[PDB]
Amino acid sequence: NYGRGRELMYQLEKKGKEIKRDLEKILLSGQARTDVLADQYLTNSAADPA
Amino acid sequence: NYGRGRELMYQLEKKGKEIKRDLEKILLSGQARTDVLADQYLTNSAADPA
Repeated sequence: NYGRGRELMYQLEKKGKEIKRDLEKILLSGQARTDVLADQYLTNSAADPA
Repeated sequence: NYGRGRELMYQLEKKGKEIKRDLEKILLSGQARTDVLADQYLTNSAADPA
């Protein structure tokens, strides 16, 4: 290529930066937590192994 | 009284020994576990909010 080296190493670095920008956007968002707590302590009942 | 002491330390030891005679029987009486936790052990949050 004309203005770069290998395409694997180039695109890899781009993803290394994009993942940090995505993390910043995620922490500073309003998304709600999602999990399968499923009747935890106070009668955990083995965390509902079902 | 005859043989007996002050009648308070006397009865205490009588019951202090019976507590062991009961433990030996409880651990072999084949009873069933009973508690109001409702399988809420692996939670470390609360037995049950209710």
